[PDB]
Amino acid sequence: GSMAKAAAIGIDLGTTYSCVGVFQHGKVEIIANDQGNRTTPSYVAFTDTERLIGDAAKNQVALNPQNTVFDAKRLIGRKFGDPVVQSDMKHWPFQVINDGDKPKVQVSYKGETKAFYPEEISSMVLTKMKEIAEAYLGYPVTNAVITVPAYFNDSQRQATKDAGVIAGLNVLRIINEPTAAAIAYGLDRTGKGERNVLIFDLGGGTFDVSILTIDDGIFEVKATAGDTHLGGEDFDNRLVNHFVEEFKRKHKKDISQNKRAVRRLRTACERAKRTLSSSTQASLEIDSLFEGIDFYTSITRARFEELCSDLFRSTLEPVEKALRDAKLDKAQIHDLVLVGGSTRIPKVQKLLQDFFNGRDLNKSINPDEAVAYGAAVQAAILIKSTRAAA
Ligand SMILES: Nc1ncnc2c1nc(Br)n2[C@@H]1O[C@H](CO)[C@@H](O)[C@H]1O
Ligand SMILES: [Mg+2]
Repeated sequence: GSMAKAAAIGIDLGTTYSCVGVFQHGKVEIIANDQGNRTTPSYVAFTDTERLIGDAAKNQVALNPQNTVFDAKRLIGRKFGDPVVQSDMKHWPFQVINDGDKPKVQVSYKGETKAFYPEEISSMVLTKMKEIAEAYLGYPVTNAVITVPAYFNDSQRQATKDAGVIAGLNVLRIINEPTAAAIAYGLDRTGKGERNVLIFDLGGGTFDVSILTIDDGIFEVKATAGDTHLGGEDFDNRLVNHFVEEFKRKHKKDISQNKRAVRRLRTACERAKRTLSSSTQASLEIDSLFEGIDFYTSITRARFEELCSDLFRSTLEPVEKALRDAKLDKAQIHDLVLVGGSTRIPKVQKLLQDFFNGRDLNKSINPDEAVAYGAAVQAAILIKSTRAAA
């Protein structure tokens, strides 16, 4: 009579990393890609012979900086003249050009100079997320829910839909990232009455705080606040500056002018930073870092916490601003939800918990996966077509 329907997917299309999930058998499965990664870099690289997307693109970025595109989400639905775009362009090694006051990324690809709209680069990331899901399900996927930041305007939301259509996806709905994180915890399924939820999202490059009110499963965004210049990369920069100084003291050598040595140092720092989230100390072991000198050292969690102390404390300023804008007191918040890999930092958790007088934080769903988790829950609800009984 009626053939079984393919599962719909939930995609968190992130600035730095993207994540895909599917709700099946009453639960969400976050789908690992072919390299065993549960998140995929939102990177696209172009060469004379190939277009590489995800881990393959991010792994060759060092020697191909001009033709490896990342951060397309910072350009999507914006005008070339927009002050945000103009400032961001100084930090990017790839070219951003002006086509009718719309930004386009220009690269060398398959023997030619090619320019792409931000939605086209995002469609390439969505194509990879769709293939990751089809590799797991074993059949073609058509339907998806895609998430966006709560502050995205109409043009930014329509360009995200356009990226989905280019990728061959039927976009069921564009939903806000803080709403998707709330849905992941079933915070819209608690019945009658108003609930105030604070979502604390600390990413690779930006920090966002959102206050939502939920009444009978209906979501209302009450306040948004954040810091565009606060993220995981700033903590990596503090460790980099620390070890450059340490090398200078120990071997009387300044490494800061050899890009490879700085890159190898930064790569090792980011991994030590992750180790320090579950360990009280971490080893740093780099062979022939500079002038054939082996750099074998360590860092305690206490020293790392001291190095980033001002940055961690500054996450509380947008929390207080969001609470003032929502016209609420901290005691009136019912649920605290953590989003982003940088929220695994014990000191970040301790500061926020202390601010809310020892309250529990919802962190049981991996914070780098919560948004895709909620998007997958919503995607399964949106494709239901039940006919009422008599
Ligand atoms: N366990 C973790 N402890 C500390 N930081 C982490 C962890 N896992 C992830 Br993922 N990160 C950081 O989150 C950001 C995501 O773009 C990057 O800066 C990652 O370094
Ligand atoms: Mg995110």
